[PDB]
Amino acid sequence: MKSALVVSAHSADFVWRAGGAIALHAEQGYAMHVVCLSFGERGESAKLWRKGEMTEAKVKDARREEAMAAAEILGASVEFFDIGDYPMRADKDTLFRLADVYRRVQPEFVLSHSLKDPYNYDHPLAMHLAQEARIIAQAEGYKPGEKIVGAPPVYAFEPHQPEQCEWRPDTFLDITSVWDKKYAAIQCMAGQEHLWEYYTRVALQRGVQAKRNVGITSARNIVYAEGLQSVFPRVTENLA
Amino acid sequence: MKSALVVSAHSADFVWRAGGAIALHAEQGYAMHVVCLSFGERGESAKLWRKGEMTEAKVKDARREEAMAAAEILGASVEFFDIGDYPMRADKDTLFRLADVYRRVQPEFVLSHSLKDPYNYDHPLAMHLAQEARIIAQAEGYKPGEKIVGAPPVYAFEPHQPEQCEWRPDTFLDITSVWDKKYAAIQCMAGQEHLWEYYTRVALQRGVQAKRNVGITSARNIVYAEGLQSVFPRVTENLA
Amino acid sequence: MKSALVVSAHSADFVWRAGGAIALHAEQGYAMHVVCLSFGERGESAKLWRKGEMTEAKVKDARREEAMAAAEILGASVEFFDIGDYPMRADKDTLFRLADVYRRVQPEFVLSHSLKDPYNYDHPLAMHLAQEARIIAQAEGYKPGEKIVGAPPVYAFEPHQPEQCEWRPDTFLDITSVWDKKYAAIQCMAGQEHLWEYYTRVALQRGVQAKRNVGITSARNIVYAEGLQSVFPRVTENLA
Amino acid sequence: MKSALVVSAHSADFVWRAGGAIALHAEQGYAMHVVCLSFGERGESAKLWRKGEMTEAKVKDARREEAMAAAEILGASVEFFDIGDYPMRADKDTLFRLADVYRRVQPEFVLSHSLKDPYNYDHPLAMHLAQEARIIAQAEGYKPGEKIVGAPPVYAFEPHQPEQCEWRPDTFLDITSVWDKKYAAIQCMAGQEHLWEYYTRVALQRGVQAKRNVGITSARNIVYAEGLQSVFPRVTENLA
Amino acid sequence: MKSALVVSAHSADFVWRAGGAIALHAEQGYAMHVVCLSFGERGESAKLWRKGEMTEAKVKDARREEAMAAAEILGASVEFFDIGDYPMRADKDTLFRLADVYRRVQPEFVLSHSLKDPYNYDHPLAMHLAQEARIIAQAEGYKPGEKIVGAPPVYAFEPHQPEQCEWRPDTFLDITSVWDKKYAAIQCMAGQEHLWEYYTRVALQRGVQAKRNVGITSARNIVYAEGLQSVFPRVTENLA
Amino acid sequence: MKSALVVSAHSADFVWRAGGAIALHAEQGYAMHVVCLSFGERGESAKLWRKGEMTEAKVKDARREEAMAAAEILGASVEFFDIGDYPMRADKDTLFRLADVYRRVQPEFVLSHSLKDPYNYDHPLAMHLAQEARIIAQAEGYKPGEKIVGAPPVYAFEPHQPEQCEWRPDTFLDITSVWDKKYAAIQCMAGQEHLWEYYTRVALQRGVQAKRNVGITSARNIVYAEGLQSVFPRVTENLA
Ligand SMILES: [Zn+2]
Ligand SMILES: [Zn+2]
Ligand SMILES: [Zn+2]
Ligand SMILES: [Zn+2]
Ligand SMILES: [Zn+2]
Ligand SMILES: [Zn+2]
Repeated sequence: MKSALVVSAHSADFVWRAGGAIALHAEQGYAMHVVCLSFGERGESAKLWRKGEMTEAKVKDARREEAMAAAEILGASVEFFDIGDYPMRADKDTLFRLADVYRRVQPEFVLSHSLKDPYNYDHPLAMHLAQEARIIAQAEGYKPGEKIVGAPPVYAFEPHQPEQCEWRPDTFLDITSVWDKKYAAIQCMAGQEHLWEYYTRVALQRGVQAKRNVGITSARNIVYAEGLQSVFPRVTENLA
Repeated sequence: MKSALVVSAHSADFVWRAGGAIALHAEQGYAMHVVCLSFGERGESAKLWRKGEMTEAKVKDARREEAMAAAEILGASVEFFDIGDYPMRADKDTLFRLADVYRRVQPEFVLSHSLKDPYNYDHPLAMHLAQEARIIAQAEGYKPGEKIVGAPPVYAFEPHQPEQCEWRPDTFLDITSVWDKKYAAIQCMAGQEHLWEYYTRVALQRGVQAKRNVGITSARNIVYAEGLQSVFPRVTENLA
Repeated sequence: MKSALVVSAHSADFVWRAGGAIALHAEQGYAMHVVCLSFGERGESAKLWRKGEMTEAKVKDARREEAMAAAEILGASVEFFDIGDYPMRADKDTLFRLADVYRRVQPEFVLSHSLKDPYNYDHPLAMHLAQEARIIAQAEGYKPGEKIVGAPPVYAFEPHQPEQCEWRPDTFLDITSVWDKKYAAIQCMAGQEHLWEYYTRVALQRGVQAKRNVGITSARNIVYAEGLQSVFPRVTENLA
Repeated sequence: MKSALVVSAHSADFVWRAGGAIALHAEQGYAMHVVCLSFGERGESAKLWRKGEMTEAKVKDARREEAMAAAEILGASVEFFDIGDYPMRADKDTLFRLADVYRRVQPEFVLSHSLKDPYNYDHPLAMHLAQEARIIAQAEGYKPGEKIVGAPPVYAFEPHQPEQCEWRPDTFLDITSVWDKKYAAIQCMAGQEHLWEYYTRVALQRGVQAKRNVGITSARNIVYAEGLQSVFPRVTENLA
Repeated sequence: MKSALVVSAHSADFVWRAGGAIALHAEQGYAMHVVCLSFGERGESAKLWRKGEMTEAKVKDARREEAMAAAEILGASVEFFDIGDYPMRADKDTLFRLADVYRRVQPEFVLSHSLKDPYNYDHPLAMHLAQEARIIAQAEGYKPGEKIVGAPPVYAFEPHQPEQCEWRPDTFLDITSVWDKKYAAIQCMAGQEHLWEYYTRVALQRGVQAKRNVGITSARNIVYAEGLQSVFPRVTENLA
Repeated sequence: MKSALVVSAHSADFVWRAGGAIALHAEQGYAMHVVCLSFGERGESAKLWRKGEMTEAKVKDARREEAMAAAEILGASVEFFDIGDYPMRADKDTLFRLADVYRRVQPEFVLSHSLKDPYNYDHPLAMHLAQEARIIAQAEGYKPGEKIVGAPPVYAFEPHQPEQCEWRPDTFLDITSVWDKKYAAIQCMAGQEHLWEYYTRVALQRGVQAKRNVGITSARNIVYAEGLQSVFPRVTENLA
């Protein structure tokens, strides 16, 4: 089956930043798989920590259930490496774990975080894991005999503060046809209504910009979009 | 009819740098049109100037005939603004001339030079003309009532010294199926065999790199490629 | 009196991009002055051109009245160089005209466009005029005997597509206290409701980002902000 | 009390690069705290190693006494993590140590090294520690119940070879009023007279440049300055 | 004796990327030394892994023999750290191992990989090791009493995809006089004829570009060149 | 004879920024030629404008005499295009004038201003003239029959605020042996003692940095240096 991979540093990230891309490609017949490296239990769970008698285990449970609910709505499978956030740290074993996901999923493309992020050190680490694991999975000397990975395009989805991250979308994905799914997944992020609104505005802004880049008087109905920054040059037979 | 536009600073440039793209899209049913802003009569015609009793008029004639022969082979139409090279200079009238080409051709995409070039000031000027004329042609206040231009992608094709020009190909066009046409067009560039060889090596190098970026063990037969740098973000519904 | 200057390529630009900054500093006792180099009569007036029997003179009249109405609401004075858009072109005389505005206004700071803009060549030209005129006005050899200009900070306000323009806000101006004025000025931009909504979303997005950069749990009520990119290093006695 | 933090890779760095900023803010009522991650015992102590029978313990003692003397003169407190230089290496525990300093000091701003430095790998590591520890200290899941850190601005002070480090000062701090203190602290750096002279020239050069950026004919008496590069966008209500 | 150092991530890299530089300086009386950090046994040995009953030990043996044969042809000595590729990882001990090579060889210059490489994470690690070990070897506190290293220039030799690596050659080394040696060394890379051809084309392309940068009508016979990117500013008494 | 060229936007610039390079190469047997495009009569002559009854003609006379005196001391010839400063503007004729200087001088290298300068628009214009005129002079179609120019290296000498200009010295010229000449030339810049001191400090700072880049314990006596940024890749047979 056609497949693709999302590598999310914290469990909520794939929902804010990749929900549209996931739902859209699922409807195109893709087996979308999400790896959440951590749950954002320490640094992306303020509401929970403000309740009494909170624990990391309790936070992880709440985050896990939200992610599974969102994944179901979007049409993706999801797994949890649970390696911890703030700080997130990985070793060779994390890397090989992720390379094995690549070997199993054989994704056509990969979505992860920007390589710079002055607001969150965990985010670029996730993308570095995603990229290096991809290359390990290409090596005929890694678990010899296994089917190797090819060269799936890798993209950074939109960070919270794109210019501060030196991130530029060179690719707009029109997610207008699946906005309802992305927003329903967004609503699984309990207690984070301000972010619901923020990422709604993001999709609308990128929607207008995407429309501008196909011609402002075009009849195409581009209302919601996700911006992506490509890691690799694309290969094509047509320049339109 | 489907159409596209190449803006060449000097008459030979579209052959070295865009021959593949022209021949490839022509076979896809595109009316490919080339504008040569000048003939490279002063700065790209050393062999001719080394003959006796040479004149700019004589050089232009030789360059014009070569370009027309190459265009015929590639399957493009070509016109000559004849505004002079070394130095190439343009005014509002040049700009409007080019905007009118846009309005007539209604291209789906545009190819021109890199925006930096420490070896040739004429080259970025050509691309600035191409880009600004494109925007003029978008304006409903420019020749009101005429059909406006949309937002065709613009690409810089490969300069002679790409790294010195700070140029990076983010797009590889597989021109393997039309290499014979590009090379036959190249052979119209009389007396420039060293450049024939140089741009053959360029296509082979980009071919290997393009192949690497689809997976080195892929069965795709990518032997010759042209590298392009995109000016604008592309809009799509699929990330593969 | 304390004063400051906005240099707008087209008459509507200072409203979308600087309305907050204008209204905010006016309330601080600044004589805010706006120069509109053109009216955007050819490239920023599509609605008007779609009416019958439209002329540039008629478009300019409509644009002029809108700008004057917006300026009144924001608390700024405004003048119109009327040098034409799409393409906007300037000569030494335009430059000296603007240098004379500097000499008269003696602004404490200047707002204008980003220095790159792949969607609009007029915009960077406006900022280059603003910057060079500022330097001319510094010269004791320019109209000797006149009081020279000092070194007012210069900022680029937010372009429509900030990342494509390689623009990063290094400064957020909290305009929460004057949002009603900016929005009322925005409503003077007749027939452009989609842009009303776009720049409302911009202010809300920058508002959230500005809040993030003072501490997400801070009691400061930062709801609407404008992002600016500084041209020059600032000089201070305190780093908080 | 108002407070601020300096993170110095080696014990002498805060004296050369931040002495002015420390003395200046101390006089403004700031409790200035300095963390020296190491003493520069192996790579910034050549004079000592040229004496006979030298040891790292002896070097550290000499460096510690100098730093304490300088801190006293500048009006700062100082602590020593003693994690070793050339190479400096940190782990999660170093990170948490520093996050605890943040939680205790609650600094209004942070000064540390440039993020690139081809002459000293320890320097960017110090700044990465400073930045990541700051973010850990923001997390309500890190030592839950403790008062979290907000968003204090972070600045890179001037490296020895600023252009090679790709460092640009976007902020000049006028330290004219405390130059005598900075220079007295500098003189605690025993045997390093060439560096005394170098960083005197640095302050004078930045002084002239800062003066240029407030207007060369301004009456402001800016003689000595420190240049800083900001990590985050600042938030303000005034653009002068 | 005059000496210089090449730090190669995988055993084959110094042959493709530095063979010319090695052979050329050897003929100038340099003791050229190569450190191969790994053999590229897992990620640069596909042909071998496609044979039956292959092992990492067997791959390393084959790679070692090739490297020794190439080194002999080029006129260099070579040693093998054998720390493993895909992923290559280093610790303080690797670093000190390399610093000791510096102390022993006292190289006049160093060649290693580009600092970015989206196709191979091992490559920048090698260059970071090379650079940091160089600085450790400068420290009078590292193995006190030993002769320290000065400031040998460091260069990144050409990566497979230079623009994707953001690599620009600021230095061309004319290797025309030793091309036969480089190519004979290249032929030791058994079964990799496509790469023989690729790096032949690279040398020819850089040859043409180097010739262009000394004057296209110069009598200098520059046919084969290697491109290098310098890490540090060079110091000279002549600007020709 | 060996020769080289300096293109100075204003008459004083070659003294502050290139005096060392001029004196040093003159002693190596170079015929050093300086073109001053203007006298800096309007924007670099404040002291004169503060006297009574000043005129541009009077300022130009004073500037001309200073430049001629400095040139004599440094060992260069100098000519004055007198095209005006603040604003400096050039046309095709200026360009051809400069190309003719190239054809006559046949320089081995060229020194001019940085390509960015937010403090002075005239400076980059001078460098653009220098670069484009160089290329015109290469063209066998420009004044056919004349001896063409080859590919002399072009360098930007140090601007007043290097980091704000995004300028990095990749080349340090040791001018220790001619500092007395540069300083004597500097003293011809009547009434500008603050700049005498500034550019003395610049040379001392670059001197220390150049020394650092040959090894801090080297016996080389590098006290005064000029920093240069190269436009083109250099071609060499040795990497030390
Ligand atoms: Zn996250
Ligand atoms: Zn050309
Ligand atoms: Zn506009
Ligand atoms: Zn240090
Ligand atoms: Zn390798
Ligand atoms: Zn000047």
